[PDB]
Amino acid sequence: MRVIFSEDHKLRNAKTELYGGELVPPFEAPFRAEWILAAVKEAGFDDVVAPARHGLETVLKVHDAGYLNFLETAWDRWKAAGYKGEAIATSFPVRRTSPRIPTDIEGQIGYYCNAAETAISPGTWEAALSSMASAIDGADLIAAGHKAAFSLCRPPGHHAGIDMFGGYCFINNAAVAAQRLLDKGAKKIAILDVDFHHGNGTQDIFYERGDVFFASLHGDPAEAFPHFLGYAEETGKGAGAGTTANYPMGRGTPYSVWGEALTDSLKRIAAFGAEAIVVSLGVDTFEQDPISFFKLTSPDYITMGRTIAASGVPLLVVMEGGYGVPEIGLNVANVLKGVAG
Amino acid sequence: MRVIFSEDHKLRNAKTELYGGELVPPFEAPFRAEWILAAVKEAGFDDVVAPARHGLETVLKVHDAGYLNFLETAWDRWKAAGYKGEAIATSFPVRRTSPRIPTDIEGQIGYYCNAAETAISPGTWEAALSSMASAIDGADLIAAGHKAAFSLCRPPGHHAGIDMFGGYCFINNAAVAAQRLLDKGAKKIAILDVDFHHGNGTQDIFYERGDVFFASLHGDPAEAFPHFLGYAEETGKGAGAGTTANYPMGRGTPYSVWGEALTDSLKRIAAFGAEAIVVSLGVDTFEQDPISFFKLTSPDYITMGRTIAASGVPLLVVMEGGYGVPEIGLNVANVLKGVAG
Ligand SMILES: NCCCCC(=O)NO
Ligand SMILES: NCCCCC(=O)NO
Ligand SMILES: [K+]
Ligand SMILES: [K+]
Ligand SMILES: [K+]
Ligand SMILES: [K+]
Ligand SMILES: [Zn+2]
Ligand SMILES: [Zn+2]
Ligand SMILES: [Zn+2]
Ligand SMILES: [Zn+2]
Repeated sequence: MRVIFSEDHKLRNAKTELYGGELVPPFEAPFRAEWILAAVKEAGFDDVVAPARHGLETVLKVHDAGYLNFLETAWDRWKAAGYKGEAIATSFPVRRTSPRIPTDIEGQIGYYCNAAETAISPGTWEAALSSMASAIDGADLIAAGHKAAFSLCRPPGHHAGIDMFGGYCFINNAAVAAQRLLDKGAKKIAILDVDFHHGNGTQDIFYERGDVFFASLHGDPAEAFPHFLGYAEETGKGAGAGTTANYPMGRGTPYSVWGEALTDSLKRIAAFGAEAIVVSLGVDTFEQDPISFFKLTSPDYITMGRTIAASGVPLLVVMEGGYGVPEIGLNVANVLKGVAG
Repeated sequence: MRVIFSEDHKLRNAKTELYGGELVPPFEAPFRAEWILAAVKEAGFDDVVAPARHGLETVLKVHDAGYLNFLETAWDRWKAAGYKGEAIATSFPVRRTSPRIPTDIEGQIGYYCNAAETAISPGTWEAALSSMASAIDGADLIAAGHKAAFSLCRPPGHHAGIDMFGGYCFINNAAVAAQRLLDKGAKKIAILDVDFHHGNGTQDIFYERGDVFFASLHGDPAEAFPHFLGYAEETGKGAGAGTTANYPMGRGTPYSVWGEALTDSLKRIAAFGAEAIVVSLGVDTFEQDPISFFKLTSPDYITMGRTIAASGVPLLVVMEGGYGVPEIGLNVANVLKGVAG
């Protein structure tokens, strides 16, 4: 299977992340992509290509235009306003607020943000566009008839909602890939989000849509980021009724339990009739992940990839989270071994 | 007039504030109260007394109980979770989120916060209770027949909403004072918020209530914190119809313009029939205020106090913001000179 990867991910190299009341170097840092790329190559997936560049046609169908316009100029405006740090929102449109959009950079960064633990830095927009391009080229391979491809996206995407960035994400790469598949002629697509965290951004984008089924397995939002979406009761609204499926799980969840949710999610996706599945793959479900509470082992990733591919429909694997340890690469490569085996 | 002031304000002495993407020493620091107290005494207001302690009976009528319970243990839980910095929210319940309340400290601090530029630190709850006590004792003096009193509140209150902290505020002291006056027998009370920033917390508390008229003069939310409330169109809802009056004003506003909004606000309060006015006094309207964009001069504060007191109804002056320079004291003292003259 082809691996689509842009060196322009490195343009996202933020200095700071607000974590535990301190500004620390980000968990979502360039070395992640280096370690994942090296491991997938070591496992024999060495057909690595850069994405073609893409404009905004596809992404404008999943993200709000004002939001994208905001991301394009956010850094420039923040710097011009005289602030000394990276661009980090402080004020947020929470309960019982006005729906109006502010005009200044301070107000707009809050309006367009769901989490203050993500700073906008120079190069962030350009990196996010490169990561989107990797997802689009992957989707194009699936549309062209390939049964598997891997888009090594960085920055990740699944916390970016219709008009909000956060959770280290700016453009929802998996949403863009699903949209691309629809634009290329699919009528029904699924996104299966196996990252430890709920894909709240992805859920938001498709919550009222019946063309994309969204399934997520994740740490219970009562106890895990993103905190404010991902409950089992959220099954969709309007045209989206019945096509969101959340599987929240608790501390210490091992594969024997997690895999039962996987089985169920795949049953739901099959009943929906997905023509392809975009897999939002984070390996932060690993027992050693520094910010997560699941207990998957490295061999479980092979089982996971095999089970998802046994759906018998084409897969685009899109990189999301997974932090800290060298095994992030092994774990991603193991998913691909399960898909390809 | 009596000045009510607790030395327990100094229990709030946070080390950090998120400002311009950096963690900096807070603007809302203990030395503010020292500057203000010294200046009011110098101006002849030396009848300074500590508040009696108070329990939660009054405050439970304006703040949510879960919110108060959260503030009571937030620091302890944050520290127990192993975080190294002060307690700062990152994730927020923004557009299209679940209304559910998380269980862990990370989720709950976001649930109960409207702004990440306010850290919870050891002593914050205790300090907030002392500040509320100063407001309650001030209200009791007005209820007993005094025509003026000054509650030297710190921390300030007006950004604390029904169930949210932020903007350096935790308990809405002015709201508690207005509630106290109703509990002591008033039927109609007004809160007049002359701090540079919109009193979004106060507005939230009384937005659907018709017993308290809320008027605020402030920097336009399109361009000023708190950004997401304070537009002129917000006039109240349900029982609160017609009893919120916002006067947003732009960059550089001087007293010649600001005073016209003051006149109009007092006409509205008089037509409502307030039996007393709780003045949320911030002197961050000053031309040298480091975080604000109005251009009031020190003599303007005398005019302001005299104009508000010409309503002919009793005033409780409750301290809010005003930063950076020792002249915050002169400016507060000048409002009191205008009231007492
Ligand atoms: N601050 C929490 C960010 C979580 C990032 C992540 O891995 N999302 O999948
Ligand atoms: N981060 C802006 C906080 C300003 C708070 C304030 O002074 N309110 O009156
Ligand atoms: K997930
Ligand atoms: K859907
Ligand atoms: K105000
Ligand atoms: K009201
Ligand atoms: Zn092929
Ligand atoms: Zn994750
Ligand atoms: Zn008296
Ligand atoms: Zn203020």
